[PDB]
Amino acid sequence: EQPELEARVKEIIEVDGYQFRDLNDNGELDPYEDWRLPTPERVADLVGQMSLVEKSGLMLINTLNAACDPQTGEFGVLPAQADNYINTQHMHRFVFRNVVDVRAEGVECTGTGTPVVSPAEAATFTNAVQEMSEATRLGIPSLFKSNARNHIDPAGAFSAFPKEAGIAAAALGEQARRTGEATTGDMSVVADFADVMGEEWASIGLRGMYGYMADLSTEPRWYRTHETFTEDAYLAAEIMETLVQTLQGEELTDNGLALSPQTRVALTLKHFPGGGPQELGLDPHYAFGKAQVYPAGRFEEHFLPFQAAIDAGVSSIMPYYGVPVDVPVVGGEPGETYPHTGFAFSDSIVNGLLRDQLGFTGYVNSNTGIINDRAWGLEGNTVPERVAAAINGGTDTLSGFSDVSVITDLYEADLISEERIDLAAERLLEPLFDMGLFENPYVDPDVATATVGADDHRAVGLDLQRKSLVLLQNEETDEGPVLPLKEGGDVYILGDFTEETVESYGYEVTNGNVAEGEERPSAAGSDYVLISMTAKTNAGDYVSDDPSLGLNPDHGTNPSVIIGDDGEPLPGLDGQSLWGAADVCVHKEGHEENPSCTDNRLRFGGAYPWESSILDFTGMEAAESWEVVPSLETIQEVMAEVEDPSKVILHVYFRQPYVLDEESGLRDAGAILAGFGMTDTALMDVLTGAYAPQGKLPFALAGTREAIIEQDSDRPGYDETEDGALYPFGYGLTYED
Ligand SMILES: O=C(O)[C@H]1O[C@@H](Oc2ccc([N+](=O)[O-])cc2)[C@H](O)[C@@H](O)[C@@H]1O
Ligand SMILES: [Zn+2]
Ligand SMILES: [Zn+2]
Ligand SMILES: [Zn+2]
Ligand SMILES: [Zn+2]
Ligand SMILES: [Zn+2]
Ligand SMILES: [Zn+2]
Ligand SMILES: [Zn+2]
Ligand SMILES: [Zn+2]
Ligand SMILES: [Zn+2]
Ligand SMILES: [Zn+2]
Ligand SMILES: [Zn+2]
Ligand SMILES: [Zn+2]
Repeated sequence: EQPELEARVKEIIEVDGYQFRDLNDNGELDPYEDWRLPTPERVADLVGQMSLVEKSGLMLINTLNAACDPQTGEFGVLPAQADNYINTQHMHRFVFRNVVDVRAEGVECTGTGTPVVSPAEAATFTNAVQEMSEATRLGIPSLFKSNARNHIDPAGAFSAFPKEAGIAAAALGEQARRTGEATTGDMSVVADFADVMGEEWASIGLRGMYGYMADLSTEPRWYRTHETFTEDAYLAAEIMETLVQTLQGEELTDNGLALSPQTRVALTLKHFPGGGPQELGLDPHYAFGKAQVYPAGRFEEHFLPFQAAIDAGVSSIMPYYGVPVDVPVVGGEPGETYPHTGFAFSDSIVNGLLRDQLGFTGYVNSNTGIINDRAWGLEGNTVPERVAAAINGGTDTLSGFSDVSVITDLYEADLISEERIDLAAERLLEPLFDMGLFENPYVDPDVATATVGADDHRAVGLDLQRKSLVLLQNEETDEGPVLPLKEGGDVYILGDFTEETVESYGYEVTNGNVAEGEERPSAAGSDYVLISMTAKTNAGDYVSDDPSLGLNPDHGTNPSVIIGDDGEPLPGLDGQSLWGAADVCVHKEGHEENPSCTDNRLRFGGAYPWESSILDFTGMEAAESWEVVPSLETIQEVMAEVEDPSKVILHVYFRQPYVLDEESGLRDAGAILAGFGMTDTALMDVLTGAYAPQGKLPFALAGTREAIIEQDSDRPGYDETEDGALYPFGYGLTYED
């Protein structure tokens, strides 16, 4: 019966033989402080007692990073904005964005450089924030959310696993290993990762996640494929179900939400109803990228993962910024289509589809920066108009919005009903009660130290690293198959490889990695060439209103067409405009003056929009916004210096479904592997034969740029193209002895 309580500001009070927290400091026990009652009564009693300002502060979630004290050397102190956020704007939801790791030696507190904090320091911080949260009138606790933290970047003190697609690769391979085919995967893998993730996240007081992504990799040109698990909706649905089950728990509430005091991380799945199918793979962070198009009519397939997660009881949902072009309303009259606005602002999507068609009973967390920079379809509207559109659309809380007064102003102008704010407040409080945060919101900082990156947890990560590796090609020489490596030999390395780790497996290693001026050693006479390569975008120079870039007619036009519901095409998106024209800094359609460029610098990722279909390595070499690392020119020199290319072994990281074009020569390598982020002991363990490769492609790889241009952004695979797939979904070799 009696749950554990902790209180740093308020007092505890003995009642009816049990203990309770006196969170309103009134000396008697309110129903909302009475953990014996079911959540609906505590919420109802709590909302009853809340100011108009208290209820609307819940509808904000913003960054609240740990700071350091430059005079004391202490890390994990509140920043300056904490006071204004918790006391003035009455916020209880934050995004924690610091890296968690051991700081190198000599690293002292600077100022305002979002510091790296240790596990104990991070928990110190979130405890401090809860202490200030408890200091409010009603002592409502806070929830922190964060983007993912347990994936290698080709980190911190969080246990390192491969990237999302790498986890699916491991799950497909483990199914194949034990059954024979790779369809929906073996979720024992997924559960193991999520279990390590849960304990580590909860141990530092981080109980929410902006994620995981339920999006599908159906458009290889979408830069966000790097955070996608698969292109297969049905595999996606099983991973989502498993993530929710492991991270949130399997006890649902009467309301159908997987929420309990043992819920370690409540998920806010994203990006509803599916960020994947982007026209030309252009991303709707950017004005040119507003469109989501569905040539194969797969809109329903893309939200299957969300239905799986909703049915398992996901806590929260983030709609995307995209605009669903010409998409039949689900469960609606023939001919009816969803509004040509960003999902976050379309009531038919956040209330129609999500809640009435799909049955979701939780809250809706907007994506970040919609009201000011990305209210697609509301380019003309004002900010209060945009806020009201989202809230009345069904969004309950706004990420990156920090002026509570605007919400209150809209209520006092009857632009938002009080029932609606009450309805938000209800949905936002429900998880906090169920997750036990009204009983104890604190954590032990010593225990984060023993938890984040514990040896056993990193063991699970290394296990998944080795099972994520996909072996795509393995020439059979006259001396046998290229992989596994024979013992000993001269090995040439190119690309990010730690020489000592390769060397410790018994090879004498030449390093082809040199500074830009220095003379690269030749590769001739090597027994093995280990190349580790990838492709990266370098588009920081993009500017929407530069006649050399965004408004350069020599860069083509934006074939994307979104006809607004005012009967008009949206600016820059009529089908014959310059790439930079969709940006507000060109069309100016805002109620503002001399507006700034949203798209400048392409800070979030992605190539120049006119280069987004260049996924073949030879093109990427020659492109302006693409860089092959290491240079394809260096690789080709190296693959020649060894006169048999069967001695070459390519570890490729497929950040996006890159295309090994036949002209590049990379298919001449003796073995090709797809890695999804792994340490070099993991990679060398597999290469030298200590473990055999078992992962399977969680997405298909094409062998022609042409197939990239023809494929259907909403459709998996390349089976509908003239050239087809180089490697299908679910492919992967092993060794056989
Ligand atoms: O963290 C946030 O507040 C949210 O930011 C939003 O925009 C970004 C997208 C990509 C990157 N990036 O790749 O750098 C940075 C920001 C995302 O749509 C959302 O998924 C995320 O949860
Ligand atoms: Zn009583
Ligand atoms: Zn009380
Ligand atoms: Zn409050
Ligand atoms: Zn199922
Ligand atoms: Zn787009
Ligand atoms: Zn009134
Ligand atoms: Zn443990
Ligand atoms: Zn030696
Ligand atoms: Zn020209
Ligand atoms: Zn150019
Ligand atoms: Zn496709
Ligand atoms: Zn052809």
